[PDB]
Amino acid sequence: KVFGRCELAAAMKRHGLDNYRGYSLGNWVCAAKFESNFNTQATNRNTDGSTDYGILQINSRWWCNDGRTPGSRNLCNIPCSALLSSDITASVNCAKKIVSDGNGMNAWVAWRNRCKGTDVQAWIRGCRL
Ligand SMILES: CC(=O)N[C@@H]1[C@@H](O)[C@H](O)[C@@H](CO)O[C@@H]1O
Ligand SMILES: [Cl-]
Ligand SMILES: [Cl-]
Ligand SMILES: [Cl-]
Ligand SMILES: [Cl-]
Ligand SMILES: [Cl-]
Ligand code: NA
Repeated sequence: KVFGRCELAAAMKRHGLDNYRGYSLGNWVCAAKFESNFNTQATNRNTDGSTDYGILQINSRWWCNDGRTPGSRNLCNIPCSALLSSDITASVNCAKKIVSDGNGMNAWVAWRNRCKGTDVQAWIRGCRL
């Protein structure tokens, strides 16, 4: 499923991401846009042989099981396929664990490079939240 911007801001808000660990909603929407283009079906293979899955490109090295990343962890206790669902619950719950893990939203390369220190409120401007 490819979300509209405001559609994803609202879903993310429903699911408890707004100001989660002090990260305003625009931070999450911005990170989704540059990680996945708001496409829940996005998959990308990494040089280390891990894969990034879903709307927030969560990595099979640490966070989910895809049965093809030797010596990896599954710290969100889910099949990586769970993160490709049109329902973002699984992605959001895993994201909450990731942003709680010490480094905050810097775990998302696209967030660090494209959203951090920007006017991220512009990503929720004019949305019914
Ligand atoms: C939270 C999370 O798993 N982030 C991943 C990161 O590990 C990976 O290096 C990057 C590749 O572009 O995609 C995502 O940002
Ligand atoms: Cl957009
Ligand atoms: Cl594996
Ligand atoms: Cl949803
Ligand atoms: Cl933080
Ligand atoms: Cl915001
Ligand atoms: Na894994």
